[PDB]
Amino acid sequence: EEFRPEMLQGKKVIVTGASKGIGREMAYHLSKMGAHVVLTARSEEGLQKVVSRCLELGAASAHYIAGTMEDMTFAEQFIVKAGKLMGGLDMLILNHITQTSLSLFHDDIHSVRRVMEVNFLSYVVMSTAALPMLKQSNGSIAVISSLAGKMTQPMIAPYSASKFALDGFFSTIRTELYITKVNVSITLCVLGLIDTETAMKEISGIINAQASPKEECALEIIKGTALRKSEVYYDKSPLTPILLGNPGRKIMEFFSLRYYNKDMF
Amino acid sequence: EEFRPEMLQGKKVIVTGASKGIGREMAYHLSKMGAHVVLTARSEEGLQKVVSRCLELGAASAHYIAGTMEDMTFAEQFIVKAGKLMGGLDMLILNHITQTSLSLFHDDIHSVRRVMEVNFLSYVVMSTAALPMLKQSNGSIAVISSLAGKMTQPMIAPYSASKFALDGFFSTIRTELYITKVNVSITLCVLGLIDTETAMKEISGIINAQASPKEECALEIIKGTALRKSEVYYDKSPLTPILLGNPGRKIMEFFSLRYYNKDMF
Ligand SMILES: NC(=O)c1ccc[n+]([C@@H]2O[C@H](COP(=O)([O-])OP(=O)(O)OC[C@H]3O[C@@H](n4cnc5c(N)ncnc54)[C@H](OP(=O)(O)O)[C@@H]3O)[C@@H](O)[C@H]2O)c1
Ligand SMILES: NC(=O)c1ccc[n+]([C@@H]2O[C@H](COP(=O)([O-])OP(=O)(O)OC[C@H]3O[C@@H](n4cnc5c(N)ncnc54)[C@H](OP(=O)(O)O)[C@@H]3O)[C@@H](O)[C@H]2O)c1
Ligand SMILES: CC(C)(O)c1cccn2c(C3(c4ccc(Cl)cc4)CC3)nnc12
Ligand SMILES: CC(C)(O)c1cccn2c(C3(c4ccc(Cl)cc4)CC3)nnc12
Ligand SMILES: CC(C)(O)c1cccn2c(C3(c4ccc(Cl)cc4)CC3)nnc12
Ligand SMILES: CC(C)(O)c1cccn2c(C3(c4ccc(Cl)cc4)CC3)nnc12
Repeated sequence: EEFRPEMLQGKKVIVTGASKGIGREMAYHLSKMGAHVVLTARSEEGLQKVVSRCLELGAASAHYIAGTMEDMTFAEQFIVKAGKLMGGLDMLILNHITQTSLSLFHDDIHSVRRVMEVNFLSYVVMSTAALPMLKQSNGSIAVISSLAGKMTQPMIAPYSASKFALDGFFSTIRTELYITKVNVSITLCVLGLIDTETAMKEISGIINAQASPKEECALEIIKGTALRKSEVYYDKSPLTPILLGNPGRKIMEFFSLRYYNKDMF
Repeated sequence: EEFRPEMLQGKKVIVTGASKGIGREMAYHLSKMGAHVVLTARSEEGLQKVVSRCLELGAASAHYIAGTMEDMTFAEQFIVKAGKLMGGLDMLILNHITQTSLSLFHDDIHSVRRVMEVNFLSYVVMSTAALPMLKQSNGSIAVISSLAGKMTQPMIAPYSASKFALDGFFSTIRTELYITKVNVSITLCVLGLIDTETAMKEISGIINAQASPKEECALEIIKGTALRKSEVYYDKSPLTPILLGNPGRKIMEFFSLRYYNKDMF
């Protein structure tokens, strides 16, 4: 099956971490496709600015609810509100991350808790809150991850821990939805280094690799999620999906189901 | 190189979750090898019983400090105390897990938080607290994981999330120790189904797979950690380490270091 921008015309989409970077670009692409969009981040001003441009780009409707994903009550309330604002949900885009700087791990335990809370726990809170709505529309979740969520690199231990945690959790949920015959798709988006100002600022003088453009990245996520793919790899090397693909895991995953009591689902 | 039980004679070892299952078996094996051992779990009574048998089995010294790994201050204090009790640390065995039952994920954010806190955060708290001592003895950490920490299955989403998180974190730490020329080894132990009373009581009527013996399991962990292996796979099928090994990840991990400023380490 091939992608059509028509697939997102009139769809009700949530985009977290939408005030800058990849999130803002997804907001923009979704608007040009004519979707109903509800955006979130902490910066009320930044969200206001992107909602304006969204309406201008051709968004069916554009809403925002500012807040921190450090608060689990906020994370779940946000979904309920957004769902009411659009009268449903077709696609949930879990994209925000808490701030992290490249550092050889030393003793920041409070940073590690904040990373797990924002980058991991909030995503499970929101997916659980959005699932009844998504079950109705036969919807989709896009879980934004990284190469650091499939492999390891120095100076990003807490971050890598959170992206790995998302893979572990959402891959279990995906399998669970499939075996219970629930038509809700889960797309884990494995991203390489991207053009975002925050990313580029963070790596400066530490990492030398070339970054991919944020606009193309945002579109590849949307396309992949719309096409209901389990995984999307977006990175400069075409070797990355073959190297990180892990068909061995896929074989083990399929074969292991033979030991489960089918009555459980 | 090949393993000798002499390698653990007089070594100062910490074993978490040592009142039953694999932890108690590791305690026993370590005692028979003549090591100094400090054990922890919540049950003060259970720890007392295993310390008695440890002394009887031939332990150089055997101590215990009861408590919950839900408390991060306890987790950190425990390491400090245990290190003082033995006058050093040669091997840290992170094994405890919070209680989890096989269930298709519904909700229970509070359970997910507890799982991440106990199964993941406490391990990072303890490894950070033990690292100065381990740096001195050119020591080792054994991080106990599962097949569910390398691949996915139904009904164990929070648990799988925590084991995946450990891989993400500790693989970063391992690489960091190597590049900073610090001779501390990290052994991730990927375990299949083990015949613990707790494991067999959870999979009953749900899962039909054969379990491996806990005594052999405990010894394979100790052997692997002593031999300073990055990963130990212990499971009934000899296919498991080939299927879950992911050499592609290993290739990308090595090659990607070419982009880091070597001056950072
Ligand atoms: N850029 C890359 O090179 C790269 C590489 C691989 C993967 N990724 C993944 O791509 C996604 C987007 O990354 P990006 O580089 O575009 O990020 P970015 O420019 O820093 O944007 C992060 C977004 O999250 C929001 N946010 C930050 N803290 C928050 C909090 N406490 N609660 C709620 N929202 C919060 C930010 O807005 P506020 O500050 O206003 O709240 C912002 O809109 C992430 O999931 C990241 O893991 C990025
Ligand atoms: N058994 C298997 O089939 C299997 C398979 C794959 C991997 N594994 C891994 O193997 C390791 C050992 O598992 P097991 O089956 O031997 O477990 P087990 O029999 O349930 O023992 C868990 C241990 O952790 C302690 N513990 C529980 N809650 C705790 C808490 N809040 N704070 C501190 N300690 C706590 C328990 O004692 P208290 O209750 O007295 O605190 C007990 O000593 C785990 O890391 C597990 O992930 C096991
Ligand atoms: C995933 C990949 C390609 O391996 C990767 C490597 C290095 C940096 N990456 C980042 C940023 C980041 C992450 C974590 C922290 Cl602590 C700081 C900044 C720059 C945004 N996102 N992905 C990557
Ligand atoms: C790792 C492996 C082989 O895929 C696996 C499959 C199934 C059960 N496993 C378990 C137990 C467990 C785990 C999580 C919860 Cl919620 C409950 C009970 C039985 C102990 N440990 N590992 C496994
Ligand atoms: C059912 C359970 C416990 O969740 C499970 C998970 C993962 C592996 N399991 C296996 C083995 C296996 C299966 C298929 C292949 Cl191709 C290879 C090896 C190790 C024997 N048996 N049961 C399981
Ligand atoms: C340095 C950084 C950002 O952490 C990083 C992490 C992971 C992959 N990276 C790559 C690519 C690559 C490298 C080696 C091979 Cl064999 C294949 C593909 C994708 C181009 N370039 N930089 C990185």
